[PDB]
Amino acid sequence: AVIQDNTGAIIYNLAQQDMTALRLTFRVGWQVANTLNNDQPTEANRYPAASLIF
Amino acid sequence: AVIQDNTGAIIYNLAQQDMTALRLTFRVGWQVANTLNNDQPTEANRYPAASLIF
Repeated sequence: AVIQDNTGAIIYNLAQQDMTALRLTFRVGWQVANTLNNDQPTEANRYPAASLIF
Repeated sequence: AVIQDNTGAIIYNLAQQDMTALRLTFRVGWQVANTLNNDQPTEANRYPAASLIF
């Protein structure tokens, strides 16, 4: 492999420079389901949680 | 792999150009380890070899 920085210039070449590297990956996502309700129907004013702040 | 000129230009691409390469490596080092013999103790004046020059 070869590694590049954001300019597209090469910055390491694992084969020509006698280096090894490890690659990791993971796929996820999340959602909250704050459905319409008889208590507080105006959705902008509901949340299923609260916080303590200073 | 890819092979680079030291300026950062790609010279060869092994996969795209249907080429194979072989890499040889070796790791080594050496030391003279001259001993304190009973004669000529002054280390700066002592060496276990001599040369002919012109």
